[PDB]
Amino acid sequence: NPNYCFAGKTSSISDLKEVPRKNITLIRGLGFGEVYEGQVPLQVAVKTLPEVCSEQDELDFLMEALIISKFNHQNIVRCIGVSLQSLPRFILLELMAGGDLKSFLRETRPRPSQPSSLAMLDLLHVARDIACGCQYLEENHFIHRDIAARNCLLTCPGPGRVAKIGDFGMARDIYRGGCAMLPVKWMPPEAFMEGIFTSKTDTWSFGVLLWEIFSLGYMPYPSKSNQEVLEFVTSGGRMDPPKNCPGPVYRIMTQCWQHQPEDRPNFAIILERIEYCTQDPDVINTALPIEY
Ligand SMILES: C[C@H]1Oc2nc(cnc2N)-c2c(nc3ccc(C#N)cn23)CN(C)C(=O)c2ccc(F)cc21
Repeated sequence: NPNYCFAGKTSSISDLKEVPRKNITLIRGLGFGEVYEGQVPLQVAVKTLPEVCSEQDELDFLMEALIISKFNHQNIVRCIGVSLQSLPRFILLELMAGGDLKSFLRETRPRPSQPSSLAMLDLLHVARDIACGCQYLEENHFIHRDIAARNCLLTCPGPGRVAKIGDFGMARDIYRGGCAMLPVKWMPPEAFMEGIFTSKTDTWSFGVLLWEIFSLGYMPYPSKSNQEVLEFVTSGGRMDPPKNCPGPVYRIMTQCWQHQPEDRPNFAIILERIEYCTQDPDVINTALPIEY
């Protein structure tokens, strides 16, 4: 059985908390492999491994389980346990009732019917939450490689919501595919060119996430294909501010997208800047666009 190392500690499949299959009930589907809402009463999301899979899919599934179980931070989704001794195999995650962040932003956009559905402070709180998770990964020398709204989750739809990093599939793949599947629109120049990844890789991606958040869920680089973005970014091109985006917030984005990784902020600095934005009345009193 494959070993996993995080923060200098080794873990094995033996370390995963096996939950007896009889204690687990599926309730409804949520969305390779399926995801279900479930009960163990503790409410969970259940990732399943198709019984029709390759041995590599099996190892991938096991590794995903090891990776998430070894994290310990409030802004990374918890693993309640696994059910690997019955088929189909389950990974049991903290149930994030708010769903993924991208879908949330698109669905919760202010509208004439829901004029005050979201405010700048809601977005800054989401940004801070994920930056805190990223800081934890950084200080533990784990490179996420795919920081993007689709990979973040919310505890609940409502005001007290907390955002967390919820998917680690890219990092799992790299720990051990094709060009058309790479998250090019979230990657820095040295990443897709030399295949060099460092903590500053995640800083660049966080910048793109920030744009996703303040655009309220738009796809980055509107109207641009992957190759067009690659050439755009490699030549110094950067996204414009999202609609109504406060200058101080856009400025964090543009610092995250510095060409030289040494010139980009670490997450401690990003968190400090997000904090200062949240204090600034001119930032948080800015109205988000109302989509007609
Ligand atoms: C593996 C899956 O984990 C989870 N999904 C939801 C909630 N909690 C999870 N631990 C979750 C998702 N959508 C909804 C809708 C309603 C409710 C409730 N109640 C929960 N969810 C997102 N999703 C389908 C996903 O696969 C998805 C997308 C991104 C990600 F990072 C993780 C996940």
